Amino acid sequence: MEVRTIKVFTTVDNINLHTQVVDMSMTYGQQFGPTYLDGADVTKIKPHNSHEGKTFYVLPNDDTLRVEAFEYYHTTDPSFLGRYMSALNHTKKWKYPQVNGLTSIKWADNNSYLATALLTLQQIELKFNPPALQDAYYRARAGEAANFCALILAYCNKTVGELGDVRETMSYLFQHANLDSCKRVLNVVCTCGQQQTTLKGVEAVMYMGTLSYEQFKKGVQIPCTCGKQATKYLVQQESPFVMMSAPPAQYELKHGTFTCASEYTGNYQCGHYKHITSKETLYCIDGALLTKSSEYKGPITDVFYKENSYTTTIK
Ligand SMILES: C[C@H](CCC(=O)O)[C@H]1CC[C@H]2[C@@H]3CC[C@@H]4C[C@H](O)CC[C@]4(C)[C@H]3CC[C@]12C
Ligand SMILES: C[C@H](CCC(=O)O)[C@H]1CC[C@H]2[C@@H]3CC[C@@H]4C[C@H](O)CC[C@]4(C)[C@H]3CC[C@]12C
Ligand SMILES: C[C@H](CCC(=O)O)[C@H]1CC[C@H]2[C@@H]3CC[C@@H]4C[C@H](O)CC[C@]4(C)[C@H]3CC[C@]12C
Ligand code: NA
Repeated sequence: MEVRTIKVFTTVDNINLHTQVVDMSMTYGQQFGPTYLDGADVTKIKPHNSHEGKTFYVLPNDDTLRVEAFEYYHTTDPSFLGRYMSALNHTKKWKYPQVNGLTSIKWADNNSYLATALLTLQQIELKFNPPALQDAYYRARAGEAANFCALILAYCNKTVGELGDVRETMSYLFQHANLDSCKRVLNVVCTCGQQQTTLKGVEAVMYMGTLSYEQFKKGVQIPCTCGKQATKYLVQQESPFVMMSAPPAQYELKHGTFTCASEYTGNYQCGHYKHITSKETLYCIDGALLTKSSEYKGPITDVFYKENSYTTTIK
C-alpha cells in the first residue's frame, strides 16, 4: 500500500539505455507494454528487488525507440523484437563448442541448419550492414553466438525448434550483407536465338539446380527443351564466394576444390544437416561432433566455393 518504486532502463538495442521509474504494484505489462529480461517475458512479472539498475528490452512504442530499432536492426517488422527475445531465451542455453577452430552449435531444438549456416558464415568473406549483425557476428566468432543465433531466427522468421532450410536462411543473411560489388553474367545455348541475363547482388552468388561450379562454367542442360533442350553457362563472375544449391542428391566432395558444403538426410518433414569443410583433409562437423576422411560421398544440398574473378572463354 505504500508507494515503492525501482529504477530500471529500457532499450531496443541493448546499447542506448533509457531511465524509467517503475512501480512494484504494477506489472512490467502495465508500464512498458511487452517487456523482456534476457529473453524472458516480464510482461507480467512485477518489478523485483533484484531488477534495479538492469536493462529491459521493450517494443518500439514511441518514436525514438522506432529510430533506434531501425538503425540497429534494419527492419520495421512489428514483431521482430519479441521474435528476438523468445528465441534469445532458448539460444542462451545452447552451447557453442570450438570445433576445429570454428564456433558450431551443439544439437538442440533442430538447430542443425543454424550450426551449418554459422560454420559457413565463418569460412566465407562477407560484411553485414545491420550494426546488430556486426556486433552479434563479432561475438559469435568469439564463441558467444547466442545473440547471433536468436537474430537469424528473428530475421528469417523461424522460431526455436521450427523446420529449417540452409539455402533460405542464407538468402535472408545475404539480404542484410553488403554484396553490391557482386556480379554474375549468364547465357543460353542451343537453335532458337540466344538470350542473356546478368544477375547482381544476392542473385549473383546464388544458383539453384547444380552443386558443381565447374559444371556451371562448362554448362548445364536445363528445362528449356524450347527445341533441343538448352544449356546454361556462366560468362562472368565478380564475387568473393559463390553458393551452388540443389535438391538433396548423392555427391562426392573432393578435398581442396571447394571450401565448405551442406549435407542433408531425411525428408521435407524432418531431417538433419551436417557441414563439411575442406582443410588439410575433409572435416565433417555435426553440432558438437567432428569426424574426418580423405574423401566424402553423401547427400549434398549446397556447396560453397572461393571466388574473386572468373571470365569465361567457353565460346
Ligand atoms: C545489407 C542490406 C541491403 C543490401 C546492401 O546494402 O548491400 C541492408 C543494409 C541497409 C538497409 C536499408 C537501409 C534503410 C532502408 C530504409 C527504407 O525505408 C526501408 C529499409 C531499408 C531499405 C534498409 C533495409 C535493407 C538494408 C537492410
Ligand atoms: C505428415 C507426415 C509427415 C511426418 C513424418 O514424415 O514423420 C506423413 C503423412 C503421410 C506421409 C507420407 C505417406 C507416403 C509415404 C509413406 C512412407 O512410409 C514414407 C514416405 C511417405 C512419402 C510419407 C512421408 C511422411 C508423411 C507426409
Ligand atoms: C583470375 C582468377 C585467379 C585470381 C587469383 O589468382 O587469386 C581465376 C584464375 C584461376 C581460377 C580458379 C581456379 C578454378 C577454381 C574452381 C573452383 O570451383 C572454385 C573457383 C576456382 C578457385 C577459380 C577462381 C577464379 C580463378 C578463375
Ligand atoms: Na578464387
